[PDB]
Amino acid sequence: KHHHHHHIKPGALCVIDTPEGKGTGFFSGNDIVTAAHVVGNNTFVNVCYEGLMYEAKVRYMPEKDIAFITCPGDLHPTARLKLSKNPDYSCVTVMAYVNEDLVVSTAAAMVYGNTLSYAVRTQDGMSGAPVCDKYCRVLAVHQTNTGYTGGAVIIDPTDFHP
Amino acid sequence: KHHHHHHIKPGALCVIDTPEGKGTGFFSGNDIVTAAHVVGNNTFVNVCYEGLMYEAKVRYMPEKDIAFITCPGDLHPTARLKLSKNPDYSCVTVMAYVNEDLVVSTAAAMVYGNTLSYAVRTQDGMSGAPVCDKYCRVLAVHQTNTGYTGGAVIIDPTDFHP
Amino acid sequence: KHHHHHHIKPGALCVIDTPEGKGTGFFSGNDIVTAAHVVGNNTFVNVCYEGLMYEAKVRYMPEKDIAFITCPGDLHPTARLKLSKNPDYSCVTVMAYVNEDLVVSTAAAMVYGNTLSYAVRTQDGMSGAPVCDKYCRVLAVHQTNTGYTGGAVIIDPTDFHP
Amino acid sequence: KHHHHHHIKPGALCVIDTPEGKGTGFFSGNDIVTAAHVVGNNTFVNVCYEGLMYEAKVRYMPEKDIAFITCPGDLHPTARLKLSKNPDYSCVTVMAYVNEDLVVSTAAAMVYGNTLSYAVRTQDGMSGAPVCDKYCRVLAVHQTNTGYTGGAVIIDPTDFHP
Amino acid sequence: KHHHHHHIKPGALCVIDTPEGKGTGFFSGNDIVTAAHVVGNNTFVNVCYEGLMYEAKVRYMPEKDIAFITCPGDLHPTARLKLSKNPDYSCVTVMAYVNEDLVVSTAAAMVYGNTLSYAVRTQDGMSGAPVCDKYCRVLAVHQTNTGYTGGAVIIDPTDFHP
Amino acid sequence: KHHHHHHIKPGALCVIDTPEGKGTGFFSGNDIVTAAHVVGNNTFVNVCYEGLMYEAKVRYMPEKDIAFITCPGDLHPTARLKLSKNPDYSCVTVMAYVNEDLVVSTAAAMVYGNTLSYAVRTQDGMSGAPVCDKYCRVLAVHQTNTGYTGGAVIIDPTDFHP
Ligand SMILES: [Cl-]
Ligand SMILES: [Cl-]
Ligand SMILES: [Cl-]
Ligand SMILES: [Cl-]
Ligand SMILES: [Cl-]
Ligand SMILES: [Cl-]
Ligand SMILES: [Cl-]
Ligand SMILES: [Cl-]
Ligand SMILES: [Cl-]
Ligand SMILES: [Cl-]
Ligand SMILES: [Cl-]
Ligand SMILES: [Cl-]
Ligand SMILES: [Cl-]
Ligand SMILES: [Cl-]
Ligand SMILES: [Cl-]
Ligand SMILES: [Cl-]
Ligand SMILES: [Cl-]
Ligand SMILES: [Cl-]
Ligand SMILES: [Cl-]
Ligand SMILES: [Cl-]
Ligand SMILES: [Cl-]
Ligand SMILES: [Cl-]
Ligand SMILES: [Cl-]
Ligand SMILES: [Cl-]
Ligand SMILES: [Cl-]
Ligand SMILES: [Cl-]
Ligand SMILES: [Cl-]
Ligand SMILES: [Cl-]
Repeated sequence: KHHHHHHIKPGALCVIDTPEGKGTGFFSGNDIVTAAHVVGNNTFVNVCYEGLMYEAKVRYMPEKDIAFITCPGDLHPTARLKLSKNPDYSCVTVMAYVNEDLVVSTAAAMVYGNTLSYAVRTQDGMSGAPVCDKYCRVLAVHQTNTGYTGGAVIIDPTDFHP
Repeated sequence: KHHHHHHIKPGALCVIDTPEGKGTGFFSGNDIVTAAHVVGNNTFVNVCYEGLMYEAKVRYMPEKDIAFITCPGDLHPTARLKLSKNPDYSCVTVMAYVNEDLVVSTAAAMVYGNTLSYAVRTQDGMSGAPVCDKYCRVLAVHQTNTGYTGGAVIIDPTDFHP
Repeated sequence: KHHHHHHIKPGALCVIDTPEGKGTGFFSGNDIVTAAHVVGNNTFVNVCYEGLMYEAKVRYMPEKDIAFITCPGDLHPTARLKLSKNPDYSCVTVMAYVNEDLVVSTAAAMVYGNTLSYAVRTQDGMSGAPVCDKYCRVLAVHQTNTGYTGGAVIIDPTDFHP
Repeated sequence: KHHHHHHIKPGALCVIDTPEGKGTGFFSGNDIVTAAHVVGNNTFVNVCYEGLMYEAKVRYMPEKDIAFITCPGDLHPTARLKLSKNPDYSCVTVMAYVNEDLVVSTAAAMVYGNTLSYAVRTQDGMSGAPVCDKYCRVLAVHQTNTGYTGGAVIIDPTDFHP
Repeated sequence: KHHHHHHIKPGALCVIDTPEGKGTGFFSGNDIVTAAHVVGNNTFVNVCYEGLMYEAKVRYMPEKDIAFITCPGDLHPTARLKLSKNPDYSCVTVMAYVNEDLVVSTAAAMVYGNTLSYAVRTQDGMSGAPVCDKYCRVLAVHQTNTGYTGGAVIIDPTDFHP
Repeated sequence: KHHHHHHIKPGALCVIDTPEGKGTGFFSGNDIVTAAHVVGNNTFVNVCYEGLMYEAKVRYMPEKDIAFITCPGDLHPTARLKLSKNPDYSCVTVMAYVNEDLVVSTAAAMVYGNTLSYAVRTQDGMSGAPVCDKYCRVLAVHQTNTGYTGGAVIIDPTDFHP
């Protein structure tokens, strides 16, 4: 019994940089999406993609611990993540930049209310990482870890706009 | 600075099952390639792909610690890996099945003769895993680890046949 | 004049197996679609794809003689069929499994009410086969033949749910 | 057990027209390939593709019952067939124009020296039709049928030039 | 700074012919789109694509200076253009036929209301040419030139039907 | 009699920057190819791609007026150009950066020994631009324009190495 997942798109990832620290971001629609705490109170953030840094404006901060950043007009990503129409939360693919490295792993996952729990392969920083279904559609945004157990908040289309 | 690698193909992976345990294999040409110790003394091995188990026969065991298995005629993989023409060994993407999970990570790497060394994300079983360049072409086959340092044997087209 | 049709996807086909016999099914959305009489009054059916058998649960049986089956979670089809936006019923592509063989043919067609009619090269059972337009989008689900004339029930996005 | 074949390219087919009759041709490289008897002693043939007729010139008639026609400069086919690297002759996909209609079917096959034999769905002529492996690569050129048994001549890359 | 634009699709272009002259058309959905004045009062126009001429019937003439022609059933284009969801008008890619030849150029554009202004690379007939965003989605339909300054009418999904 | 060309890849273009001025470059294999005079006597040139400038080293200067630059290890282009196997010099596609803009055009071409002549759409510098066949494979490297007449030197696989 193995997790044979599909449409894994590491090119949909970027690195978010702020004075306070760094996180993982991901392209979806016209947005860059990340964890709220990566952005904090900042109105603008630095975005790193394929070795070039951009300045980007924070668009929307809902009540959920997610942040929406307007993708810079000159940043043309090779891949973007779509949301799931028929979400199966039973297994996931997690993609992240951890320090200098890409880290991708599959895991089985469990739901608690608005939250998802799953195993991760590093204890280092994964904040903002997209948690995708077996078909590569984003289900959730990685928030935190306790040891090798990860936790994410579920995202849905209604989160994008007030 | 981050390792933003390309043409990462987890669909080119399979699991090799023997009475001694399990390893990772990968599709290349008409073969399934793995580490010699994954095959052991089993002329016939089990191959698991997309949830279906196949019996497959070892084709060739060169001097290098690598094994070539004939891909079953009814096994139609969605992806295969090609070897590099102009190999850059400075950085790598390693893709493996670790227990039930896909684990993919990038790393800086170093060459010591026929051996490639690189940081790994698990101490667990990565035997047979393809070690690819930044463009997703196979450079080497993962053999062993000492802690979080992995070691692989470099592969070239002349290794495929006697 | 020849029917030069496009986007023909045999990977979107599977075989449905019941105690009463076999038929063709096709992947569309998160469903496997077939003719109602292939399923009958069975609540569960067997689905065969790329050499693996799965048990699958019948989801929905509308007034039309079409059956919707929930695609098993572990079955990841390489292709799915989409419905036509602006249907041209003047000609078709029919794809089916007949015993061990894939069979694809084009034909002139005529629509009348909810039935689509077209010549079939063979009198073999094609129950549940997708009947596609010239661009590979599904127009109808093949029902029966009399004897060299096929009959299919036209399919609509509203047919998927009550 | 079913023949679940891949990379089936009906857009790689055309129709060859002569005073003596019509046949199937297929694009490979810069050529259109057909059976030697579809061309006969003609130096120029008519080629029909996507509704447009072209005049084309016969390039090469080797000893094998196969004919090579230079593809007209203004005919830009949407698909071409490649030859097999590691040819499996045990099963096939046959693609043909039969009158106005595309006909595609799979079958088990067997080699007899230079000849490949296989079941055909129709007793209608399919002269010049490509006989492909399970991966859509061309193995042979259909020559004749006797009842429901088709016969083809195996093709080499060496057959393309003297 | 350079305009590095994407998804440029010349196969989505055709040439429209009337007794009064010629213009550029483009495929979108089931239609061919062009400038209203290319069509004029004609109910049928001639369409040229990949070397074959077709007769095509004008479908709908909205208040905007845009013409919608029903794509001939036997005309199967290799590419079609989609409209943008969140249109960025700041830079464009213009694709047209000028006499026998394809001409593609980028420009910065100004929005204004229902009209779009940009630099063009020729003073010749570009009437009906698609004006695309940096991602190859149609924003507008080219109308006229005053020197090397082009003007276009913005296209909207609601323009397709009354 | 329009030119309907294919596989146009503007993503395979870059800009070469030197103290003496600028040119167009194109990705092929592991190289960036341009006109010899773009590079001149420089050992290192600057390369601009998707908004990021890199330093690159000149690999090889053959007797032909063509220059080979090693692609920077951190520059990962989205497209590369291949050479043609059966070169048709009758017509071409020329792709270039002209100041800030991308310019793409087709034209009939004229052969004089190892050189090619064709119409171009600008009088501004295009030095180093790829001259492609109707299928988007590179035939020649653009050298200079005199007025709206472009001149290029034909390239073959042996030019890449001494
Ligand atoms: Cl498995
Ligand atoms: Cl899975
Ligand atoms: Cl950063
Ligand atoms: Cl699951
Ligand atoms: Cl970075
Ligand atoms: Cl990198
Ligand atoms: Cl297993
Ligand atoms: Cl590196
Ligand atoms: Cl025809
Ligand atoms: Cl047709
Ligand atoms: Cl398919
Ligand atoms: Cl079955
Ligand atoms: Cl029709
Ligand atoms: Cl089966
Ligand atoms: Cl098979
Ligand atoms: Cl095709
Ligand atoms: Cl014909
Ligand atoms: Cl077989
Ligand atoms: Cl630039
Ligand atoms: Cl841009
Ligand atoms: Cl195109
Ligand atoms: Cl014309
Ligand atoms: Cl812009
Ligand atoms: Cl034309
Ligand atoms: Cl042409
Ligand atoms: Cl491109
Ligand atoms: Cl620059
Ligand atoms: Cl030409």
